[PDB]
Amino acid sequence: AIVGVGIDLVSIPDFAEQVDRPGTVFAETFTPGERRDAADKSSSAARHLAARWAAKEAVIKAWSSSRFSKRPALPEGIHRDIEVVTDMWGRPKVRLSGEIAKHLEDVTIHVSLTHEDQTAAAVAIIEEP
Amino acid sequence: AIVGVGIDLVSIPDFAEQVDRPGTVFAETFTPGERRDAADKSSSAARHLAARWAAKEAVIKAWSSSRFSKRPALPEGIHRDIEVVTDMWGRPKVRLSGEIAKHLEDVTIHVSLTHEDQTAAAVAIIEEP
Amino acid sequence: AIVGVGIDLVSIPDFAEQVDRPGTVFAETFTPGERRDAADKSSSAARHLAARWAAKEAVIKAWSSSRFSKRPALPEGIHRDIEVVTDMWGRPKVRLSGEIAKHLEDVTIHVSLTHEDQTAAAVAIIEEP
Repeated sequence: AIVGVGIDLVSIPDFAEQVDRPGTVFAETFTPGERRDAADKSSSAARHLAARWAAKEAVIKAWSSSRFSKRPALPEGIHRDIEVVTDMWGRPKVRLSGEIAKHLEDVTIHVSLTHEDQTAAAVAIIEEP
Repeated sequence: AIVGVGIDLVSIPDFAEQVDRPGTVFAETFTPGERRDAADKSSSAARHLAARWAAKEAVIKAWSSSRFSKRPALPEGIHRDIEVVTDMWGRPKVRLSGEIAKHLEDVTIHVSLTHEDQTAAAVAIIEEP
Repeated sequence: AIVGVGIDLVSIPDFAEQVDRPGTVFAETFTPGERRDAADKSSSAARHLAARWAAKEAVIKAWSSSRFSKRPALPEGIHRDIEVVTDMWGRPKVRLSGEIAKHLEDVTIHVSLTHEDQTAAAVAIIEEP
């Protein structure tokens, strides 16, 4: 059945203002070059990276809502252990590593992302047989 | 399987303008003090109450889309019988009462909420084994 | 289990600017009269048609994410074969035809739509026993 659900809305202008400020979470998510590019709120980079961020946040929220989260505070490494990339067609793919990959070996994570104008959004559904 | 699905988008400024106007639905949802606070569109209260409203609306829409809804018009008491609160971590919890609680005793309601800038959103999925 | 998931966000002003430009996809979706009406971004027609579009796009994205999509590029006819209408209560209904109807005879498509201010959104979940 369904294990967790998450939805996330991201302001593309707010994201652009934050994404290239030094810090481990964003450095663990995007490259310095990606972050420089996305700091321009009018850019394709800003729009597309904002949707990837929305997707990652939606997955983490779905995980935080699930039985797999034992404490209110997110576990160390979760932003390294959960990544959402897009193929050359814009379609999202979830990649897990570390402890998250270990614990979620037997669940599926569905994700969809979207954006328009100044807003990006994503939904994630974690599910098991 | 899935029983119903709902998504809701809420304008935080529009919400702030409506939330403190006298009426049973909002009075059944939030306290007078909460509604006064949220009438200021720039306030944290407005943003957070708007997301709770989006969540409640998303649950009601999921319910209205389901076999549990017998008529087009919502049943008396549904805004009293369905509430969405957040714990001190911002995580949503669904509380049912009245006839709704009775009829939905054997289904699960998943909900997620989010907000940024002038927009709040939520998704709800009702599901049964 | 879940077969595919899609979320779509639509700018109502951008939609209004595009919807009445001649082209097969929109002509296969809405009538000339509907499209003329919706070209006025301030109109009820624009808001409601934008949400129907968001819903159709969300279904197509859920389909594109599923095993039913064999190639990256959408198949011929998919915009004719997938339609989302609303009843007189604003509630969405999915209608399939052509090859899509044939291949999806044994799956369910859940859809929800919403709008406020300048934004419409929808989510779709395809599911099978």
